[PDB]
This record gives sequence, C-alpha cells and structure tokens, in this order.
Amino acid sequence: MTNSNNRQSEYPVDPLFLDRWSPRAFDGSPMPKEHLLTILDAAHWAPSASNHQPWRFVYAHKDSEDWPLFVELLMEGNQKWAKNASVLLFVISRDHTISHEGEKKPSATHSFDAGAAWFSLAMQAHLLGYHAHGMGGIFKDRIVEKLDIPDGFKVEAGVAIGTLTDKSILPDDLAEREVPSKRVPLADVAFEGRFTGKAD
Amino acid sequence: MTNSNNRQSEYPVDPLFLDRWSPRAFDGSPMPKEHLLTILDAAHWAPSASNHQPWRFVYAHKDSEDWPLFVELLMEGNQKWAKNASVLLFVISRDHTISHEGEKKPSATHSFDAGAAWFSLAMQAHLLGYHAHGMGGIFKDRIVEKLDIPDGFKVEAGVAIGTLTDKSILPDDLAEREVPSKRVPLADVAFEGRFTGK
Ligand SMILES: Cc1cc2nc3c(=O)[nH]c(=O)nc-3n(C[C@H](O)[C@H](O)[C@H](O)COP(=O)(O)O)c2cc1C
Ligand SMILES: Cc1cc2nc3c(=O)[nH]c(=O)nc-3n(C[C@H](O)[C@H](O)[C@H](O)COP(=O)(O)O)c2cc1C
Repeated sequence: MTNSNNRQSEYPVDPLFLDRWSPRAFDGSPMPKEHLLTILDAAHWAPSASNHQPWRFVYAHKDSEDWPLFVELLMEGNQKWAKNASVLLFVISRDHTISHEGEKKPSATHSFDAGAAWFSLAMQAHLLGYHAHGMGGIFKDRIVEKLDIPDGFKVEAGVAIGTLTDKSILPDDLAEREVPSKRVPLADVAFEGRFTGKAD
Repeated sequence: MTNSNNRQSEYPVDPLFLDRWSPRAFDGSPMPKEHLLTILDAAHWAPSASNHQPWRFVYAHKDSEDWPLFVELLMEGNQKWAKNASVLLFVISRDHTISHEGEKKPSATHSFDAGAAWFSLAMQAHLLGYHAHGMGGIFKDRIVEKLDIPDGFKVEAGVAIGTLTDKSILPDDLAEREVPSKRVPLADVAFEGRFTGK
C-alpha cells in the first residue's frame, strides 16, 4: 500500500490522493492571478452529463475590493480561518438545462457534476502547491442575493484556497484538528455484485 | 496553455485534466481485481462534508455472474458499447445521516460529494492506463430493486471502465463521437467578484 501525508491506503493509490487535504492554517499571501485561472481551468475540464458543464465559479482574491463581502458570506466559525486564505470562491451549478428557446428541464446530475469540477479544482490547486478547503457553513441565500446569482442556479459550496502555514496561527481547537483526516475501510463502501453494506 | 489529447487549454493546466476522457470503444479484457480496488480506494479518499463519506460503489467484472444483470440495467444506447468494458459499477450516495438518538437528517451535499469521489475514480483509472465513462442513461429504480439498495440511498451514475481499443468496432454515430470533447471558454463559467454570466 501507499504511505503519504500521515495516511495509509489499503491499495497502491497515487500518492496525490492522500497528499490532497483540507487544512485551515493559511498564510494570507496573494496568489498569482494566472494560478487561480489555471485552477478553475482544470475544474472546467471535468466531465458532466451531456457535456452540459453546469458548474459556475464566483471568486475573489485577498486583494479584491469585495474580499470582505466574500468573508462575511461564510459563517462565523469558518470566517475565523478562511479570512486568511488567498482566494475565496463559491461553486455554483445550474439546476436545469435551458434550450435555445429558453425552455427549462430539471437536471438530474448538476450537483454531482459540480462535485467532479470541485475535486478537479482541489487537485489542480494541490498540484500548484496550494490547498483548497470546501465549506458548507455559508449563507447560501445571502450569497445568491449579494453575488447576483440568477434563478435556477444553486450554491453548492464555498472554497478557500491558499498556502499552508504553521498551525500555531490557529486557535487551539482548530490547531488540534490540523491533521489529515482518515477514511472508513474500502470494504465499507465498495461492494461486489450487490449492495452488501449496512443501511446505517 | 496546454496541448494534449487533441484538446487545448487556455491556461497551463496539468495535462492529466486534458488526457482524462470518456471513450466508448473498450477491448473486453479482464481488469485485475487489485486494479479496480486501487481505483475505488482513490475514490473513497475524496473530500466530503463533515467527512461523512456518503458514496457507495456496487461493481461487477466482465467475468462476473452478475455481468448480464449489470449490462441490462443500462439503457440500450449505453449497452451497445458499455457491454464491452472490463468493469461496470454504480455510484450511489447516502442522502441522510442519523443521530445517536435516531433522528434522520437530510444531507445537503451528498450528490456533490459523490461527484468528487467519481472524478477521483476516473482519475485513478486514467493513471493506471484505463478510461472510465460515466452514464446517466440507466434504469435507476430497477438498479435500486436488483442490487438491493436500501432506502435513503440515491443512484447517481453508472460507470464503465476499461482499456481503449480502435474506434472501428463502434457504429458510425459513436465512431464520430470517439474523440475528446471540448469545453466552453473559462470566462463563460468563471466570474470574478459577482455572477456575470449568461
Ligand atoms: C462540501 C463540503 C463542505 C465542507 N464544509 C466545511 C465547513 O463548512 N467547515 C470546515 O471546516 N470544513 C468543511 N469541509 C471540509 C471537510 O470536512 C473535509 O474535506 C473532510 O473532512 C475530508 O478531509 P480532507 O479534505 O482533508 O481529505 C467541507 C467539505 C466538503 C467537500
Ligand atoms: C453523470 C454523467 C452522465 C453521463 N451519461 C452518459 C450517458 O448516459 N451516455 C454516454 O455515452 N455518456 C455519458 N456521460 C459522458 C459525458 O457526455 C462526458 O463525460 C462529457 O461529454 C465530457 O467528456 P469527457 O468525459 O470525455 O471529457 C455521462 C457523464 C456524466 C459525468
């Protein structure tokens, strides 16, 4: 198996899958504009049903006139550490398809497909030497109103991206959590032939 | 800017993001059991809200007693080509959690998180020299029934995984589509400061 990033996999996974993680101690430095565009470019190369590409990204750099708005759209707990990230953005998805004639049909996969784009985002960030950190502790209705998100678009998650620094900058409770998370055994989620896992 | 796999990126992305794609011409060869486990192990390392890990994967190898069933759970247009993949599986997500005291709570991010696991699956497949192909043209209610999926678990997608072969094996309409797909300009989906698209 693989040993990497204080994690051990049961099978020889690429170390990239263990090395990608979501810390909270960010150094508050500026990220080059092209680096963020590369990250979002990788994200937008994700697969999606019918190649509909339902994801959207609304982003702000730490030097933005709207940085404080992006910070205050997160819940207080997340603000405490995410305010020191280099970039904040929201991952959004179109919850329908719309035709040339403006006819709307509910999308069965838009959130799923947005998640693929988000992993791609996190992976590209990782590859450039950054860490991305997903957030659901966010004010979704305020995001929609303040960021002019049109009807039929869903806020999936916030994302903080930055350069990792020493945990000492964190309050003690977060510093204690600054360690890569573990996973359940593969056999608890991967079943041959039929669903053999417990329902709970 | 990056050029790879008959695709061109606007920004210098890792060529892995361009090289990963979803062909339909598969060679029907057996995939080693450990290779599929490595793929799903990568998938299960995805991030998820609260580290709930809501994904499940139900899989069969082409050599399987279950293969005919797995093939028949795909719509006909998918069967035509996916029946020649090495592995077929369904990505499933748990739509809820339950407290110590028994209170069921809907999960807001379970499909989104499953999607992250699916990209991870597809990327690890790619890195081992295979190709994964996602499928929504599937019989979900029949999948739930036949594969004994419990209540509160959602079928997200089918996935075919295998080893690419010459497109000549495909019917013409699919042969024409056996090329790496394109994307909208980045600026059409990435907006600074405010949502400005459409
Ligand atoms: C959609 C989603 C929402 C998340 N929301 C939060 C959050 O609001 N606050 C937080 O500290 N972490 C949040 N996370 C981080 C997860 O807890 C983390 O990704 C998970 O524990 C796995 O750890 P890893 O990403 O380091 O592998 C979220 C992750 C996902 C993908
Ligand atoms: C959830 C989803 C559902 C899909 N359903 C089908 C389908 O049923 N039939 C098919 O041939 N391809 C299907 N695909 C393939 C997509 O059309 C394909 O991933 C997209 O055009 C982008 O191409 P790429 O993955 O080669 O980069 C599906 C993909 C996604 C992720």
